[PDB]
Amino acid sequence: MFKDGSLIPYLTAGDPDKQSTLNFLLALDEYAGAIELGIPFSDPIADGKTIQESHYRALKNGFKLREAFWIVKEFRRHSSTPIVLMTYYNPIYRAGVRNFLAEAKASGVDGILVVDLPVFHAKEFTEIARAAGIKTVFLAAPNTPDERLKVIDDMTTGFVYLVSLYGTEEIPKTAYDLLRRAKRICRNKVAVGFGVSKREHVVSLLKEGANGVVVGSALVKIIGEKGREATEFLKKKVEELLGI
Repeated sequence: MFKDGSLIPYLTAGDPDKQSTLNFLLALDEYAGAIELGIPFSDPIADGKTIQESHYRALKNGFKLREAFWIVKEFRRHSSTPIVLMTYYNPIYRAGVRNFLAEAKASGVDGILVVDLPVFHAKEFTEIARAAGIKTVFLAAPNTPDERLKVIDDMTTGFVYLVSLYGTEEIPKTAYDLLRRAKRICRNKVAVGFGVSKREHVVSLLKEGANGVVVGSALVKIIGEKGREATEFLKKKVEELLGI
């Protein structure tokens, strides 16, 4: 879904508020090959501590599911950068999958990543996304075996998202292994979310085959520190990571 060598910013919708998220996206768009917008959830047990806390902030501040579409829609008035909505299944499942994706497509979403999509629903789900014109993005962690990476790749229409809960401040060997195994199996492009925080991480991961590199923790951490005034620091952080 994105150019090779892309830096993909990740932000939690509504952290600290929807208008700020929009401000952050617009300020970072010029450096993004694509964007992951996360829907805050009460139990983000698959995320790192930094991102989990941003989910809590957004929910405390009063975030509401559809405020995510407002953010995407408004962003779309100024940009066409690919957008991937990241979310836990619960919210989607409870609101009605079919209506959610149609609405997602309507507001401008290009792809969707369901962090904990139940295998039992995978097939039907991908079929529903395709009919809605929404590309699928599947997640794989270091404990994901080759056999599954292949099954994941064949279902993927957007891009395979490789992650590492290990955190760092260096990218763990287990994370490099996942990337190395995935590039040997996936036909789809792969994006990596290994908790980058230093310019050499970006240079290193792209060099090892990552089609794209997500930057979430580093940006969210700044948002938890600066709140609504995080904007400028977000831009500096991204420039540091791009060597510019």
